Order: sequence, then structure tokens, then C-alpha cells
Amino acid sequence: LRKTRLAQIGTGERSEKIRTYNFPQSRVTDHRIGFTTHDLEGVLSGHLTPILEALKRADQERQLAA
RNA sequence: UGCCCGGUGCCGGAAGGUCAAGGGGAGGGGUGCAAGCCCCGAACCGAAGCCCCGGUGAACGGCGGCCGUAACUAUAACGGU
Ligand SMILES: [Mg+2]
Ligand SMILES: [Mg+2]
Ligand SMILES: [Mg+2]
Ligand SMILES: [Mg+2]
Ligand SMILES: [Mg+2]
Ligand SMILES: [Mg+2]
Ligand SMILES: [Mg+2]
Ligand SMILES: [Mg+2]
Ligand SMILES: [Mg+2]
Ligand SMILES: [Mg+2]
Ligand SMILES: [Mg+2]
Ligand SMILES: [Mg+2]
Ligand SMILES: [Mg+2]
Ligand SMILES: [Mg+2]
Ligand SMILES: [Mg+2]
Ligand SMILES: [Mg+2]
Repeated sequence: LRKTRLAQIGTGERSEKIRTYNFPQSRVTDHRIGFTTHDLEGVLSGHLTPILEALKRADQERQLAA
């Protein structure tokens, strides 16, 4: 349970970031897939289904052998 | 060579409370014609000891429980009771 958490949380530094929420520019970027939206008020309210599907896509595009 | 004198010890305290023999004798009782003889007896006075108020540990001795809380987990300097 510990080695697995540190595989996810790490040190918690500013880097190691997975997804930035920039309020001044109403932007929400997810750096693993190259996806950004601008519905920040909607993202921080629950409408995350866009980014998840966008993540699932690159995951299925990842599972391409060989 | 720390903290606890509530308990036991010892030390201190001419106040107060309790307190024995004794002092005292309100008031009774036995008997006798009686003078009387005999008995009981309340208040009150009346030590040490004990109570009571203090002190005291290189005197007898005693020196907690539960619950929470910090940049991963853990722990908990910290908080509550
Ligand atoms: Mg000692
Ligand atoms: Mg003591
Ligand atoms: Mg003592
Ligand atoms: Mg004492
Ligand atoms: Mg004394
Ligand atoms: Mg006598
Ligand atoms: Mg007497
Ligand atoms: Mg007498
Ligand atoms: Mg007498
Ligand atoms: Mg007569
Ligand atoms: Mg006395
Ligand atoms: Mg005593
Ligand atoms: Mg005492
Ligand atoms: Mg003791
Ligand atoms: Mg003992
Ligand atoms: Mg923690």
C-alpha cells in the first residue's frame, strides 16, 4: 500500500504535475495526453467526463502492438 | 538523590469536642413513731489518650487511564477528558 501510493503521489512537488488548473486564464490542461479545455468552472464542478474520455482515447491508442 | 504529607508514624498546637476515678448533690427511694440510719442520683467541675489544626521522607509508604493530533506510511513534540 505504501510503495503504491508513492507511485502516485510522489513528493508532491510542483513538477511531477499531472494536470494544471490555471484560474487567471480559465484553463485546465492534462499534460499526459496533450488535452486542455477552458470550462474551468465546469471542471471544478464535476464535468470531468471530457478529460477522462480524452485520457481513455490515448490509452487505447497506446495499446497498439506492434 | 526528583514529585506526593490525603492515610499510618513521629513532632508541634495552654482553643474547642470526647473523656476515668473523684468532686458536686437538683431530685428520688428503703426503713423507723421519730431523731435518724441506708441507697440511688441530674446539671456542673474534672487528666493522659483520642478527635481536631498544623509540620515532617536519608519517617511507613505512593509515584494514572482513555481518546485525538504533524509534507507518503509510521510515529506523535501538541490537544481533550
Ligand atoms: Mg527519595
Ligand atoms: Mg504522606
Ligand atoms: Mg502525615
Ligand atoms: Mg499532614
Ligand atoms: Mg500531639
Ligand atoms: Mg468506684
Ligand atoms: Mg462522679
Ligand atoms: Mg458519686
Ligand atoms: Mg458523691
Ligand atoms: Mg416513710
Ligand atoms: Mg484533654
Ligand atoms: Mg487520626
Ligand atoms: Mg492532617
Ligand atoms: Mg501511601
Ligand atoms: Mg506499601
Ligand atoms: Mg498523517
